[PDB]
Amino acid sequence: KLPPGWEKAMSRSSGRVYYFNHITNASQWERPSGEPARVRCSHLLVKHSQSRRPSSWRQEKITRTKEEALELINGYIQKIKSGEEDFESLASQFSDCSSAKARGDLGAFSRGQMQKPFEDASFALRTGEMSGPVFTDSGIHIILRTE
Ligand SMILES: Cc1noc(C)c1CO
Repeated sequence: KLPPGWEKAMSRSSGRVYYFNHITNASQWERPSGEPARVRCSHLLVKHSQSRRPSSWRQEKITRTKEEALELINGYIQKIKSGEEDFESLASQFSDCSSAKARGDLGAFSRGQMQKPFEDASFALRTGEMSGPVFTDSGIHIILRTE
């Protein structure tokens, strides 16, 4: 009925239908319409104390909980979607990845090279589309597919 990984859902506050992708954790009101060898993505990573390496250029010892990191991620998603902030601006300032200095850009990549939840979300995103929170051993990501 719908593109890969989409399902209908119902808003608990408005009762209106919306669409949720269980691979990207994206959600949207409008019905989704609709794979390449390679995709190009940017990301904003928020690490937590159970990240594989709980350190980054922002903090020598990263101590925030997983729950706290998800709250930060959710707040960045809100500001990106409202247009108060740009994805790139937030990634440059607050991503716990070395790619922050490149506005979050990771370049292009194939299947097999990235951690699996990140890879699957990246390839299920359409060009220009942004993920919801994506969980990996590194932490929690917001992913933007650019190509
Ligand atoms: C937008 C934006 N994203 O990253 C940087 C750096 C800028 C400019 O303020």
